[PDB]
Amino acid sequence: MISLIAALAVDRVIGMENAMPWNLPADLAWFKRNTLNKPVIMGRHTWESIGRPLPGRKNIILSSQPGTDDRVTWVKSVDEAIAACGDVPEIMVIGGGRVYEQFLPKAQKLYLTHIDAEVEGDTHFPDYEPDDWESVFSEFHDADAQNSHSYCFEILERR
Ligand SMILES: NC(=O)c1ccc[n+]([C@@H]2O[C@H](COP(=O)([O-])OP(=O)(O)OC[C@H]3O[C@@H](n4cnc5c(N)ncnc54)[C@H](OP(=O)(O)O)[C@@H]3O)[C@@H](O)[C@H]2O)c1
Ligand SMILES: Nc1nc(=O)c2nc(CNc3ccc(C(=O)N[C@@H](CCC(=O)O)C(=O)O)cc3)cnc2[nH]1
Ligand SMILES: [Mn+2]
Ligand SMILES: [Mn+2]
Ligand SMILES: [Mn+2]
Repeated sequence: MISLIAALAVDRVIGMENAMPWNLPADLAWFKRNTLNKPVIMGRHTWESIGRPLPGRKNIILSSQPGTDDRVTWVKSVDEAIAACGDVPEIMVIGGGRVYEQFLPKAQKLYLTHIDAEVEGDTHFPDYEPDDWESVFSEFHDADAQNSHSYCFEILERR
């Protein structure tokens, strides 16, 4: 099973200048809980944005060019990325925009954080078709002293 996990600001913005400009510790904690002990697939730009391997997860990087760091696994196609995960229950695709586009048709589950923040960005989450997806979990949180925007955790499963 393939799942996508992402945090979206208004208008599906996910990034600007290879960064995420907001800071929502509660959402990073949600990301860690839902990815720990699973393989994570990311594109090369997202690998450069994170800047280090994510501990406790098999890190698989898509790039058309040879890898430059043996602490992670480098693959050259979507099919190779999936195969490199082995026989696991759930593969987590962690972006970015181009990678989400390619895996969305293959995904059964979406873990989405909707952030009430207006962000100029240059990268968006794919338009998906709402009729294809059932919301099975949602949890709203107001802003607090640690998290400066309100946010909604949602899990959707392909119908
Ligand atoms: N809010 C969120 O949840 C979230 C999550 C993740 C990322 N982001 C943001 O998203 C932005 C990065 O997204 P992006 O769309 O620019 O880049 P990306 O999807 O992270 O990476 C694209 C790169 O991945 C490689 N790639 C993708 N598909 C491939 C394929 N089928 N075969 C081989 N290589 C492939 C290519 O690398 P080569 O050029 O080396 O071939 C391509 O240039 C950043 O702003 C980041 O902060 C946000
Ligand atoms: N919901 C969501 N939020 C995100 O921030 C997110 N980020 C990415 C890609 N970028 C990043 C950037 C940093 C870390 C990171 O530092 N993670 C630590 C945080 C642990 C914690 O804060 O409790 C980790 O171990 O996962 C992860 C992914 C992909 N999907 C996402 N999905
Ligand atoms: Mn092929
Ligand atoms: Mn197999
Ligand atoms: Mn806000």
